[PDB]
Amino acid sequence: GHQLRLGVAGLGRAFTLMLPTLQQDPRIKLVAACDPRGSARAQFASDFRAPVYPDIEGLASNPDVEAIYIASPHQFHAQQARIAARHGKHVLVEKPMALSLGDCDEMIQHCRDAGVHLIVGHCHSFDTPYLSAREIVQSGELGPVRMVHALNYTDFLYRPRRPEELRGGVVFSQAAHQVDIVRLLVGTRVRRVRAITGDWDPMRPTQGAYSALLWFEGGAFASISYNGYGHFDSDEWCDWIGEMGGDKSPIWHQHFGPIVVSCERGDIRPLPDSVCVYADLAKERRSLQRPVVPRFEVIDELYHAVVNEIKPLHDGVWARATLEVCLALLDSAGSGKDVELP
Amino acid sequence: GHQLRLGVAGLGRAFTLMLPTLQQDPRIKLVAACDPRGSARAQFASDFRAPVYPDIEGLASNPDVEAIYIASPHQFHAQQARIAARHGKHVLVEKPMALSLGDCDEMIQHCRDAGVHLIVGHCHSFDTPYLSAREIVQSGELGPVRMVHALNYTDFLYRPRRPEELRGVVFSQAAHQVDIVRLLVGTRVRRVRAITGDWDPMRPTQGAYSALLWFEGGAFASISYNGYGHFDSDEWCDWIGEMGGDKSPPIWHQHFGPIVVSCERGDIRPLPDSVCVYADLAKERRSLQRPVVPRFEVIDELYHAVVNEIKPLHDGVWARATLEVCLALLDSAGSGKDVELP
Repeated sequence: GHQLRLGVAGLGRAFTLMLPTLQQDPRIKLVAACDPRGSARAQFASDFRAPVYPDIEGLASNPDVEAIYIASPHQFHAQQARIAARHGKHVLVEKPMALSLGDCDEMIQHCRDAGVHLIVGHCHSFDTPYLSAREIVQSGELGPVRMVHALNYTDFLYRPRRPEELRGGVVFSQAAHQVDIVRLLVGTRVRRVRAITGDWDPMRPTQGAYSALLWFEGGAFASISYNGYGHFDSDEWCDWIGEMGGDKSPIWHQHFGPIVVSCERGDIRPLPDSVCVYADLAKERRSLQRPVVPRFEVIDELYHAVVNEIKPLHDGVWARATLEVCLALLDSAGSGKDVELP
Repeated sequence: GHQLRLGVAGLGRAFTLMLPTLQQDPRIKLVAACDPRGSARAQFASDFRAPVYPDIEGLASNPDVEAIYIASPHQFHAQQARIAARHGKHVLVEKPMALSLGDCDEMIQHCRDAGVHLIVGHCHSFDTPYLSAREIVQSGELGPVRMVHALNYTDFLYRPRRPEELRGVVFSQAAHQVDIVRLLVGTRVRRVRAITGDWDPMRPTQGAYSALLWFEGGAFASISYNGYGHFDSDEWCDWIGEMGGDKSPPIWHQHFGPIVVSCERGDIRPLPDSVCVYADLAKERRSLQRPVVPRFEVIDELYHAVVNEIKPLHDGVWARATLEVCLALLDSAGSGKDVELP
């Protein structure tokens, strides 16, 4: 009702990254969890004094639950969503939505049939610096976007796996964030993608880096780069604030690396603690407000979806489009060809 | 001999940018100039008490001249080189060498026939931070290069034209960038794919681009450039300018924007005042020595070419290869297709 009664499916990393949000936002009440391993069930039931269950069917059958946060691994998203929706519970799914586009269509459809909302999980595109810059672009103040430059040098490939674990892989975890932000900011449709991947650690044999070109409806283009072999660290170019808002010399907004938005009449630079605008007149650090609850913008989007029926932006149709770009990206780097999108 | 007796053809901007170098390097003696405009002839003859001439044929006919610095506009490079070489004078040509590849072949040939050196002019790839990082790559210390990321946000499109200027980001700006990536990666460019932007109707040229570059051996590079002068990337080079000046109230090395070199075992970041190395063990700011003479590395390359017969790196064969990439770049952005390079 006033307080949103929320179930959590899958008590892993995604969940522990989200947990400070769920604890601190007074709109949220955590009522019920499920997870296959009892060690974790015993752990949630302890801390929250709340019914835990082996599976989704247990969690969705509880009538106190209003919505479920699906934080399990992706091969399980489509199945878990279908179930939640069957039992009429709204769905916030961590990224990526799913593995395949068919999976996504099924998800969007099952959620329509139940008349419940489908919002895709935490995504860096929810972060308010980017939300703020989207507003500048919409306001027309600087004309349309013509070019976007995005890069991010992380150590994602060599982060110790956490106890809660449960099993996100540069293109499916990291590229989704990036693509998502560029889509948010430009605000038109991706028409063509061309990408190169790098894979140069034999010990750790995955695609740990890429560079890509992205073509947009209306003539803007974007260049996106990512490296996760953890040498150079691009936070240095974001006022030394971390992905989760901490200081790296009272925390700040979440962000996902240096991004420069080139519009007709100026450049926009989103920071965790401001938005820099470079224009024909002057150059400005436009102030932002310290977030009182981390990732509150995810909860706003859910809370206004459920309580006030306001269409959420990061919906299933949206999340799906990102997946498409990520698939196209991976396909382009795999063949040696451009990929055109419908 | 001991002191290199140098002629200058074309007393424009290229020349005035080079002038502090030529005055201050004790190896260099300025003996003679030519230029079509008397106002400039009168000006050089005054300051340097030296014979000036209407054209190249005047300058090259003077037997005191050992070598000529060709700083005229490019449509004049090939004809001027042929002339200097006919009269057996070595040739330092400002960038771009020429506008055509046929022009370049003629130039390389005319200089071979005369048995004189052909070095291409000031190019940012001569700058010692980049030279120093090339050495790290050669030393094998970090394995081969796997990825290069290069960007540069300038105001090149809206720089007042200077008095001297004998009055365009691909042949001036992209050459610098391509050149550095070629220096650092150290193999051959095999494929290029590029997008240009052109979004100011007042100033209708290609003022920005992003490109992918494929290399022999599997490294890839991403290069971005924007010259509509809003954001200023010097912010990401310790606030030092292109010509080594400080831009945040004794100068430093020349440079051409943020560059990150990704090798197998670590990242290399050339700065105007150091080279940062990020490796598996630690991360280091490796110190460099202040330049006592700006662009001394250009003079080293010339002086050791003429006096001691040491093969120069930025030779005619080399400069030419860059042009190829620049042509490929422009071609790719013009059609919508990859360009493969012999």
